[PDB]
Amino acid sequence: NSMKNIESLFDYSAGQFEFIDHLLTMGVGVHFAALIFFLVVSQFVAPKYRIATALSCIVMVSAGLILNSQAVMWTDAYAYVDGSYQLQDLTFSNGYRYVNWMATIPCLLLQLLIVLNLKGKELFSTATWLILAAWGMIITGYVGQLYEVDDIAQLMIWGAVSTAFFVVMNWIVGTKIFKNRATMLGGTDSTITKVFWLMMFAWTLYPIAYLVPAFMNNADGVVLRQLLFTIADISSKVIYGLMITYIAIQQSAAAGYVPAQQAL
Ligand SMILES: CCCCCCCC/C=C\CCCCCCCC(=O)OC[C@H](O)CO
Ligand SMILES: CCCCCCCC/C=C\CCCCCCCC(=O)OC[C@H](O)CO
Ligand SMILES: *C\C=C(C)/C=C/C=C(C)/C=C/C1=C(C)CCCC1(C)C
Ligand SMILES: CCCCCCCC/C=C\CCCCCCCC(=O)O
Ligand SMILES: CCCCCCCC/C=C\CCCCCCCC(=O)O
Ligand SMILES: CCCCCCCC/C=C\CCCCCCCC(=O)O
Repeated sequence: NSMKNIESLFDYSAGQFEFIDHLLTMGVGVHFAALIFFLVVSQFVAPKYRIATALSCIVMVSAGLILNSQAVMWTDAYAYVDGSYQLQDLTFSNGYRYVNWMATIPCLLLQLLIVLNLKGKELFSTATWLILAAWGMIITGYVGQLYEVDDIAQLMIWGAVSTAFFVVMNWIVGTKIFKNRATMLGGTDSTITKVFWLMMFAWTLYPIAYLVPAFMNNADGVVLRQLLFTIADISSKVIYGLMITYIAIQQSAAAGYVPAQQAL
């Protein structure tokens, strides 16, 4: 996997190499800082919605561990030699992020469906189609990036296939949001629409990073990709979870849960 990603193709200046290392370790801290937040405010969420804030804690730790894993893989694979960081070992690859997504994306979708107040047959039904569409998306994406060095045309046709799953997934999500937002309490029918558009923007950065190999094949493409992943991660995982949490509490208060009312 290491040799199949463009990170292995280049030497990095100390500035590039440390910028990337600082992006990843910063991502670690941010996710684990938010984890503590998500842990604390759980007591202010009615039992109905408490699972939602719990799923954020799962996403936070899942992301934080992969980012910490990549931060160390990054420093193990390169040594500063003759004024540049040069690959020493094949211990770094992006495929671990795609593992981070296989695991976190189901949690991210499920917390959305919970605050939409879906239940029973529909919740289980909608979650199954969304998770399968999502996995098809990630899986065809993982296959394609195995070729980002050797066969760009394969990266492209696997991206096209992956994008079909993405579009179908978004249509299901958007359709459920707009048909069930009338059930949301505390005015959260207005906030959930902003969440959907937040999702649309943040999730679309990943395919943009995915394509960096095809239009910026150089050490600055590598830096740019990690910068895009960092913005996307922070937006699709942290900010998203915060808003999901805010909707969970607001609906808990509107439903008579007192710890939510006092907290607000
Ligand atoms: C390369 C493979 C082909 C690529 C071609 C891409 C086509 C782009 C079309 C739509 C964007 C998909 C996002 C769907 C946005 C949400 C849809 C939605 O929510 O529908 C509203 C609902 O009908 C109200 O009740
Ligand atoms: C490095 C840190 C970055 C990681 C993020 C830092 C943690 C929280 C930041 C902003 C929260 C604002 C968004 C949350 C809005 C609703 C939360 C809420 O209602 O909290 C109830 C009250 O605070 C309980 O006492
Ligand atoms: C960390 C949370 C999320 C939701 C990550 C989301 C990732 C995607 C939406 C990835 C999408 C891709 C597409 C549409 C086609 C290129 C392959 C990717 C898997 C990067
Ligand atoms: C970088 C994060 C550092 C934050 C300060 C460290 C102190 C430990 C963190 C949180 C304290 C526990 C929060 C409990 C919430 C109050 C619940 C209540 O009012 O009953
Ligand atoms: C635990 C992860 C496995 C999940 C299985 C169920 C979801 C799979 C969804 C669609 C997978 C499409 C894969 C395309 C086949 C080509 C991959 C290959 O060449 O090995
Ligand atoms: C990620 C979304 C999918 C991107 C859509 C792109 C559709 C394919 C467009 C034209 C394919 C042309 C392939 C020729 C390039 C291969 C050889 C080369 O790059 O030098």
